[PDB]
Amino acid sequence: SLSDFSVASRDVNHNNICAGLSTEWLVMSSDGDAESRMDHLDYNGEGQSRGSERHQVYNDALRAALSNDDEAPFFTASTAVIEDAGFSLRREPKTVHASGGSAQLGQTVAHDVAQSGRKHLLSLRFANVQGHAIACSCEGSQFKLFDPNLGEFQSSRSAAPQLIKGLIDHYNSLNYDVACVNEFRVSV
Repeated sequence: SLSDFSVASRDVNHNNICAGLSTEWLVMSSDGDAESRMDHLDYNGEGQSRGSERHQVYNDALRAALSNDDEAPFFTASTAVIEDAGFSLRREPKTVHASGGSAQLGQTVAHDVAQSGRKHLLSLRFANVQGHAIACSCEGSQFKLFDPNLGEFQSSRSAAPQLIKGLIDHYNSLNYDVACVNEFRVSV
């Protein structure tokens, strides 16, 4: 179950600033513990304001991309927010389609993100054209995943496929069909 992987439950996305919050989490994903990280990103925390500021960087880049008729405006915006945070894209953004069961999707994504040292900003493309950003960082055998709507989750690299499948099923159960997942592999 998804709750089995939960280490710090916290819905910190009431203000719809997911990309910004996810990037802020990436910046300090190794600081303190899961609980303190969620306290940082919570509404009365500095992280909520910093995340909002980062989300504005995302929005600014998106607005410019759309105005310039960019071929991939969302890829451009996501790249802008992670670069603003001091990261650089390590690979071309990868798109994993939901073709097949959620286990397959979870497995493919896990193979890409659950590798020691890798960090990612991920975008969930809800069939209803709506997007949602989350982030993850793999520290040795420890895989950490943060979803602004839910909080922080952790698993061994071995169980990452189960954790990701759980997240996908969570959204599908709420009628937010995850058509695909875009991966933004980053490094400092």
